Amino acid sequence: VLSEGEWQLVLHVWAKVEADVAGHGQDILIRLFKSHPETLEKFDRFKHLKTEAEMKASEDLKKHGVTALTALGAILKKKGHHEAELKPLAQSHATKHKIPIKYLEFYSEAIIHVLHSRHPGDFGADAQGAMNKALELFRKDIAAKYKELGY
Ligand code: HEM
Ligand SMILES: O=N[O-]
Ligand SMILES: O=N[O-]
Repeated sequence: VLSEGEWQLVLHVWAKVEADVAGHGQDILIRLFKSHPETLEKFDRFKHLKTEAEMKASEDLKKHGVTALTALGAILKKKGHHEAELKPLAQSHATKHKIPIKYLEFYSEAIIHVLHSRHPGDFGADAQGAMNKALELFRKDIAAKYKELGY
């Protein structure tokens, strides 16, 4: 149920991310990993990383950050009409990576943190409202896919 004004806010925020997708993606994964160390353990690709310095130094962590946020940007730009884009992420995250929905909530929290940290006094309360709505929609739709699959 996001309004057009709300989707406009979400995509105006996302334009901030797009100016440095690798920077934002890295910061988000690092915030996630250090706030909820159980999440790192889901990444066989990254679980050798122990310290924040090692995470910050990982070029491959940046690369994956780009992959993840590129998908999210594509989803957001569909303005809720994201059945096709969301299906493959639902399947992979439920059944292959085995990511609890709770972890997607932590991922959403990390995005909001990173946006405030990178854009202090430039991430408006209206835009925080709208981004929350957009992420909540994404989680709701993914979660239904997980339920279907017994997850
Ligand atoms: C905004 C939410 C998320 C988006 C948009 C996203 C997107 C993606 C994309 C596009 C891929 C590569 C294609 C795929 O395997 O489906 C991927 C891989 C993966 N994601 Fe996510 N993801 C999200 C959340 C999470 C969370 C919260 C976790 C774990 C706590 C996670 C764990 C993984 C893992 C393990 C892989 C495979 C990485 C590899 O070994 O190469 N994802 N994700
Ligand atoms: O960065 N999550 O795939
Ligand atoms: O990372 N959540 O504050």
